[PDB]
Amino acid sequence: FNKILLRPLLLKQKNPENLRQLIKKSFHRTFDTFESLFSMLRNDEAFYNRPEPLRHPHIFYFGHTAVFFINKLILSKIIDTRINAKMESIFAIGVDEMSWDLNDDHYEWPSVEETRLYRNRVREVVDNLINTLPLELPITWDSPWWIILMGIEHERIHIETSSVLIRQTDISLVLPQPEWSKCNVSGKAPENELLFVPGGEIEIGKYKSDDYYGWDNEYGKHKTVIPDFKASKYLVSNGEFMEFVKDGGYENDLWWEEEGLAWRNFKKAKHPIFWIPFKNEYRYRTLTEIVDMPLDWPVDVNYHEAKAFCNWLSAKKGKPIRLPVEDEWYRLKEYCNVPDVSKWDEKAPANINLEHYASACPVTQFSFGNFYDVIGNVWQWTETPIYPFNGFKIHPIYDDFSTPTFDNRHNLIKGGSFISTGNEILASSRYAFRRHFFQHAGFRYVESSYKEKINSSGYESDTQVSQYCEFGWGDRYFGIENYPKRCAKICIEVTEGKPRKKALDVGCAIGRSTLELATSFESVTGLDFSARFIEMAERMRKDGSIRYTITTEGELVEYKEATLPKRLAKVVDRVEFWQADACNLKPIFTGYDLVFAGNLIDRLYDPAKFLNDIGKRINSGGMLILTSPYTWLEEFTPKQKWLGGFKQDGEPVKSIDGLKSHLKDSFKLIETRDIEFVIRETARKFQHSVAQMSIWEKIL
Amino acid sequence: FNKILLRPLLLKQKNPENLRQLIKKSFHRTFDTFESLFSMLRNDEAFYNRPEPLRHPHIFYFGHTAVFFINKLILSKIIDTRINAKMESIFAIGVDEMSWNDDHYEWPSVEETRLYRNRVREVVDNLINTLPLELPITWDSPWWIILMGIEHERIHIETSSVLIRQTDISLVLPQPEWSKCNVSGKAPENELLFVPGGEIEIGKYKSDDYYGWDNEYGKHKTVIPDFKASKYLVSNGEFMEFVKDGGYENDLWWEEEGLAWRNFKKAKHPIFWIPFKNEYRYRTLTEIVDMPLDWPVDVNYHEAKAFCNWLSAKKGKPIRLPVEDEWYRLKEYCNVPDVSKWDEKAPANINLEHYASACPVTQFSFGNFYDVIGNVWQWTETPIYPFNGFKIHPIYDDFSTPTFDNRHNLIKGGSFISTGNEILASSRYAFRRHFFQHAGFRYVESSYKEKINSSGYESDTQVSQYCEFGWGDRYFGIENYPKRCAKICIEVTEGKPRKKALDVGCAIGRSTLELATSFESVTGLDFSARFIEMAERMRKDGSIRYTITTEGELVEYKEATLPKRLAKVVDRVEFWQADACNLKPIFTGYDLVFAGNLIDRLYDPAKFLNDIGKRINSGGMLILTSPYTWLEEFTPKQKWLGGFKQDGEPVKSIDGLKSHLKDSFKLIETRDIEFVIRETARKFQHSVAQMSIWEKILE
Ligand SMILES: N[C@@H](Cc1c[nH]c[nH+]1)C(=O)O
Ligand SMILES: N[C@@H](Cc1c[nH]c[nH+]1)C(=O)O
Ligand SMILES: [Co+2]
Ligand SMILES: [Co+2]
Repeated sequence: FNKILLRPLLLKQKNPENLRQLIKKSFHRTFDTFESLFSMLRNDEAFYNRPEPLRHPHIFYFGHTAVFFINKLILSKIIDTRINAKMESIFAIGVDEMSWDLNDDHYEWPSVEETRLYRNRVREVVDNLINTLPLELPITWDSPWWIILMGIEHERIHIETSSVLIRQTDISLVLPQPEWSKCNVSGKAPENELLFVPGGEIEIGKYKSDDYYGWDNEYGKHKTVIPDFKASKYLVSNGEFMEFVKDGGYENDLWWEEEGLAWRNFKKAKHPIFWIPFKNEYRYRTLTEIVDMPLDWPVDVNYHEAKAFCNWLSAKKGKPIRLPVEDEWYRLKEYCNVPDVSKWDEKAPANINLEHYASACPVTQFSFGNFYDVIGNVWQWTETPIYPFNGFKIHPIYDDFSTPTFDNRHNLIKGGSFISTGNEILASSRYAFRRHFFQHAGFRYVESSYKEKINSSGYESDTQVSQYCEFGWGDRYFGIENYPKRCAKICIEVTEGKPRKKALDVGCAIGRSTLELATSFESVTGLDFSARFIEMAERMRKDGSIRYTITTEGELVEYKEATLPKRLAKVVDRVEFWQADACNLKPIFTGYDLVFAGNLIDRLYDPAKFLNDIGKRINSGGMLILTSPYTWLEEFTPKQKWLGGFKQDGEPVKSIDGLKSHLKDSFKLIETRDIEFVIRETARKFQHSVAQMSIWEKIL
Repeated sequence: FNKILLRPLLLKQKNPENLRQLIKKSFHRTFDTFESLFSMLRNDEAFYNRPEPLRHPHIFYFGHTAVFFINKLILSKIIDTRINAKMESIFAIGVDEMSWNDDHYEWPSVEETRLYRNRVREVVDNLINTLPLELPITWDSPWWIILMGIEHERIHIETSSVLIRQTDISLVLPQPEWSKCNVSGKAPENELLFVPGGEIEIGKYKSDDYYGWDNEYGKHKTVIPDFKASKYLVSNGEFMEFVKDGGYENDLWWEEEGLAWRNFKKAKHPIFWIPFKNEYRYRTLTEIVDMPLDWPVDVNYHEAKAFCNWLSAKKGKPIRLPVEDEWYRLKEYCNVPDVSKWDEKAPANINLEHYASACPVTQFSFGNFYDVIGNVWQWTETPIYPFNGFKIHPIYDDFSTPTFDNRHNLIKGGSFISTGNEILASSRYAFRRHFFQHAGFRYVESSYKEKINSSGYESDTQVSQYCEFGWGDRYFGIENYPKRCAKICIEVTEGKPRKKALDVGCAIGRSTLELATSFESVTGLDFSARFIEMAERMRKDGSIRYTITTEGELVEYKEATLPKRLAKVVDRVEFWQADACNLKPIFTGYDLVFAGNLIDRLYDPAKFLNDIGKRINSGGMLILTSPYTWLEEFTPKQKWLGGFKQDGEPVKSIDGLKSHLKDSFKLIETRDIEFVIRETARKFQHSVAQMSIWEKILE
């Protein structure tokens, strides 16, 4: 009962008032646990120590978890009065961004007693909210209870991450507390071995209507197939890692990847971060105690050290050994039939959720099938940088919880440690760290031929690429249907009963019309002057999805993911994208039954030359289709080379009349059509234009 | 005889096929007359003489009136086949801009041009026979283009006869078809006769009978007082006193424009006076004869104006040239009959129905006056201008708009050779003040000071867009934005004081004038001096004119006239240039301050919200609209009100407004308001502004 309340709450309870008391007790117990964590600091002066250079002092996180409640309840408009706006700014945002290179004090921290009194006032506000706020089932993302739970599961994250910081604090500044006792059993390190793990269909990703609270990075759908592989029986113990250290592992550059080698030489690292050099031997550092080395406990390493061990072990065993991917750990868990939190008894079946120890335990204590410590004890590093599943959607109250970590620099860790609580002990939760950062994290190694495919990280934010991604793959504005798609549908319309072997899409941009044309034309080529546009158009064709940000106001953005629909995914093999200047096309681009050029002719420096060159490249009786708003400007075209918008012989020359004039000898005008299109700039500013489509047929 | 066919055709005929034959005869007769004019050139070589340095040689206008038909029939898609595109470009456009192009280069041969005109004649003759005729004739009818080509040629019949009259006497040949008047005597003494004032109302309705150019349509009303006009036109003999008194030698009589022209041409005598020993001889179209002292004199405006200034000094009275309204008043007072009421012979020396020259000023009487119409054109002091309701014809959109430059003064009455549309009362012709025509002048005595507005059309891209934004049409069905915002301001101020209001970022002031309908005093402020000038111009003059882009350099001529309900509240409005971030302290004590689409265009919007609060009365309303397009082009990121993250949470713009306006204002409501800004005929900005309505704390 003392630590069982730290398990994540099942939210689909039969009674709403029974769920109220569970959330009330889940909040106070989490608040109590975090405040009890700092009782391991010797005195109030130790709150202002910075144990990890890449993080704040303890005092910041002491108030940060309470301030986080107020800032989210104010932003969600659940409450309207702040408790202390001064403190709520100073404890606002933590620090990531640690390239292992640095804040220099210059912070005026409140006193420890000041922060204690503030935290107590946050507790009554939330307690009053839990008492007075209506509870409507089921709990949705819009429900105010989601924000309260967000503060709870965020505080539980800081329970673990501050315990690492305490474990990194000078031993003279910490005080052992019986509420945070260590494991007292340790012995000989067992001999690890590689055991068989079967492959199969991996299917992870949380649906929107699943039961527990979850962060945004948990939701989506991800499927892949991994082969049969081998995983180590135990986590890598201190003793197993001791062989690597005694074989000059930190001295031999052959084992260290280029990033880890750079980190190792900067830190001048010679041994794991919680190994204390003692004469010719090594001692071990728990949260608040220095004890003799427990050789059968797991080792604590960042990614670089664990990877260096795997490269060293590969040379000894003569076999390719590496860290697992996230999918391989999920396969291992399912193969071992690890039970979810909802099926646990009075005690957790792993060293987890603070239900057994406030430190690691022997790697031989908790078994799961043929394996040990599949969950619990310490985190297990992976080689998969955290990434959003297909269907990922941010929560509006914390839109940047995970999206800044989608940078191919935060490697996923699985299993959870002895102190991982709440959301962290769910199977669907996904936590990641910079590959140099230290936690209660070790590693299990695998032997696998599986080569995981990593995609481009982050979201594209170049304003020009963002707009045209939205223009071809975004939503409809003012009820105007998709312009690249509508144009392509008209191309398919006016070519019924006509040849459809080859088609060319000049000015294809992000290639929506190109893929739409490929549904009826056997070979379609997309050309655009922008190498950036072609890169995104090819990425959508290969990967089947693109990610980008569109502006709402100023620097604020919305995160968008455009996924290729099933009907367009079939025809990706009929599409090619190339960078090309429409006024000097390579001779290889010829023999087309249809050439489409959308919003292009009024953007070319010599549109007459393009019309003269593209005619020689269309088959007899082929179709040339042009759309343009006729925005003639000296920015793109010299006035002498405009097709319209000027007076000659005292009569106005309209652009459509100039098009007949340049296409008189070789083309015939079928029809003209007016087509609206909308290009989004911000959430409130758009371009709304009426382009003219002109449909031409080649003279036989 | 057959000269009646040159009268303008009444288009509301009983039968459509009777109008066809009238137009058929009107075309051939006009085509015949223009070609008969150049028989007064002695040989083909004279076609390449340039009599007037500000115009082309005769050969150009010889083929121009035929090329005009083809170019208009091609542009209006009435025909699709050109006769000679090479010549249709050489004879395409004449030249104006003749302030005191195509030099001495190779023109087509005279025989080449003859054969071309003949092929043009059968194309038009074919069209007149085969085109369907639907009554009534409209601007969209193909018969309007044919009438346009006919009436354009009649203009060149008169203007080319001037050029012939300016041609060296050795290169012209008198023709019996163009005989002069042979009667002349002593000049009578002119006198000023009474002309009554009253209500002047001119302007052609769209559904009126005759063919007319664009500058004839619209409505113009004014009131002029009683005045006096000279009984006769100024004769050579009357003008001779001015010339013998050193008129061309005395600078006191010449206005600045005319003095500069006279020194440039070294003018010592009228243009058609030939100095012979100590006397002067006279030049008709093709003959040099003794001075007909009782014929009217041929002068430009500068010479006519200098005569009036000289006569003002002699008589001790303010004598000037009439304004166009005054000539129309003299015409109505003398009961001059319209062309539709004429008998077999015109009641004036006009329409080539009497002479190919001027005649004595004592010949044609109209009431107590002579030559109210006919004989020679009569100069005015009115630069030509479009009436309210002026609309161009798409086939010839620049026929008159380039003359709306305050430099082309109107001339009225017509001359002996004015034909067709020129002899209608509603027709309006104008020339640059230095230009020479068969034009004389009557003088007047009047204290009436005519008001002249700003000429031309505004073409600066920004001023055009915001003129269209405040005073143009609706696009995508979106209601006028400055007007809608002002109406909402009135809405949310019901039961509140309405003494003084301020419109910051007023642009062309549509919202400012709209606010004046319920606010006793409205002040409009804007950073752009160009905008404030146009806003004040709309307030004083009641109308503004600007061009909006269709494609490239092509434009659309727009006229925004102040509506009747806003003209009443004009006296309550002030327009001043001002920087909203550093306002002068005199702008204060407002019951409403409205700022449309401004805060995200200011360098320091927070400072503006702090300054403007001090200047609103207790319980007054502050209303802001903005799309929140925050950009470092206008505002440093540090001074944004929204669109940024702080303390790890997003700050939306409306929440930043509440934060800055917390101490002094209360948010009443917010509304989304769409607006459209036109860039071209096909490109627009379509945005959704948020209107935030704030009320100041009572204490
Ligand atoms: N991206 C942040 C999310 C976070 C905020 N607080 C705790 N965790 C991180 O990895 O640390
Ligand atoms: N604005 C021109 C109109 C015109 C063309 N041709 C004859 N007239 C002019 O006054 O001369
Ligand atoms: Co945090
Ligand atoms: Co002309």
